[PDB]
Amino acid sequence: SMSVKKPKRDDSKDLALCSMILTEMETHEDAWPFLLPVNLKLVPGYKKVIKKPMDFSTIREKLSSGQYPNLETFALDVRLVFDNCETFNEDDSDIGRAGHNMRKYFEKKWTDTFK
Ligand SMILES: CNC(=O)c1scc2c1OCCO2
Repeated sequence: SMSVKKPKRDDSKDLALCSMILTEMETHEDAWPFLLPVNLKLVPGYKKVIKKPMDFSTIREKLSSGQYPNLETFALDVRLVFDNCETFNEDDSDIGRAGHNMRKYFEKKWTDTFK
């Protein structure tokens, strides 16, 4: 509360570390369904069903232009990519399995870097 704070955490490397995690995500061989925004003109139902589309290129653009105020907002956008994937794809599908793999890959890098 006012004048009552936990010891200050060094957050100066957070931007660089999220950038590194994102690069690792982008170069994973199962990243291909998440690299670019889903084409809303060529994929029927996607625009109506998925209220908040998200992809790795949009996260990269947001990160590089100072649009993430903190760690949690970056993590929420990464998780949104995989939550969207789960909403639109059967678990028993290549993209469905890609999403599960990429979420596990992210969460391990997230805990190891910041916990
Ligand atoms: C995360 N990606 C997806 O949910 C979907 S839905 C239809 C697609 C596609 O990604 C690749 C191309 O076509």
